[PDB]
Amino acid sequence: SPQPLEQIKLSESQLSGRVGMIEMDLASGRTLTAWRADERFPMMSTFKVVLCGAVLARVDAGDEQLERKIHYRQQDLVDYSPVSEKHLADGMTVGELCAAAITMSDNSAANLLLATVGGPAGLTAFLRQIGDNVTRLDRWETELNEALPGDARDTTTPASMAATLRKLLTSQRLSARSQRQLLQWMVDDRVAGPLIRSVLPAGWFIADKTGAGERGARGIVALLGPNNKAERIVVIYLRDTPASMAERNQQIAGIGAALIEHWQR
Ligand SMILES: OC[C@H]1O[C@H](O[C@H]2[C@H](O)[C@@H](O)[C@H](OCCCCCCC3CCCCC3)O[C@@H]2CO)[C@H](O)[C@@H](O)[C@@H]1O
Ligand SMILES: OC[C@H]1O[C@H](O[C@H]2[C@H](O)[C@@H](O)[C@H](OCCCCCCC3CCCCC3)O[C@@H]2CO)[C@H](O)[C@@H](O)[C@@H]1O
Ligand SMILES: *[B]([O])([O])[C]([C]N1[C]=C(C([O])=O)N=N1)[N]C(=O)[C]C1=[C][C]=[C]S1
Repeated sequence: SPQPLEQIKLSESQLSGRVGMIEMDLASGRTLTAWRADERFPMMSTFKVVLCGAVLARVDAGDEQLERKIHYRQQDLVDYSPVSEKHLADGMTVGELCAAAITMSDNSAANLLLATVGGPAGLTAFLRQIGDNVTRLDRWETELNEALPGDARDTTTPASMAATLRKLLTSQRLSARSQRQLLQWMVDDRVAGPLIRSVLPAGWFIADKTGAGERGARGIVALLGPNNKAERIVVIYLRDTPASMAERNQQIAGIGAALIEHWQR
């Protein structure tokens, strides 16, 4: 594989869309590779990690409990609710909701959680509280996936998202236990985690949250490193490409391959 930046460029050339990419050391925040890192991209379901960061902050403050059981109605459900559609009788705990939202990308779980933090506005306020002055959520699932050209709603930048994830996972804004919980939810991703592991060389750690939307929008926020360590945050977003889902996935993987082959930078 070519160097990371060369492969990123190739992926744009082949997709006819924009790619946005950060690679950042988790422990220090060193930026290693940056491409369109200050340009806006739809977050799609990647927002679910930030959402559960806000939830965990409420837990730490004593305003929320992961044990608390939430009951909801069938008319509350939106498209793609693999876990939440199964618990209409009995409800789900706040922690189960976060697990469903992160590990299965359950849309209704995310919306229920989003209400508890004050909606898109409340999550955006949380982002401002932790010093992210760029990322914004405006809409609920599933409208937030619309990815209209030129629309700043429901967007982040690769740099902002990487910084935000580092802040949530390592900065002690969250309690140790909450940091540990957020990481474990990413480790437990069932949408892409197992597939990613099956194509990674032995020894490479992965934790992730994926997203997909309209107009080609696709993305992943991930922790990756050799010796079975979460060494780096890697954020990759694609937008405005007409390519198949399969080819988008291949291109994201090709960027991954480039990182793996040229890791010591
Ligand atoms: O196996 C050996 C080969 O491994 C890589 O090839 C990669 C390629 O770079 C990537 O484009 C493709 O993607 C295949 C698609 C896999 C999709 C899984 C990852 C997705 C899942 C959903 C979220 C984003 C990531 O895999 C091949 C190997 O199989 C190297 O590029 C190549 O030089 C090397 O000789
Ligand atoms: O020398 C490095 C490695 O080169 C190859 O590994 C290939 C692997 O066979 C292929 O399956 C993968 O595809 C890439 C799969 C990447 C999935 C991770 C996706 C990223 C996306 C962004 C967030 C982090 C995860 O590339 C690597 C590197 O060429 C060899 O197969 C392997 O024996 C060797 O250790
Ligand atoms: B998310 O990206 O907001 C959500 C669910 N989803 C899909 C994936 C994936 O494929 O990796 N991860 N999480 N996306 C949707 O529900 C897609 C929709 C776009 C318009 C209506 S639904």
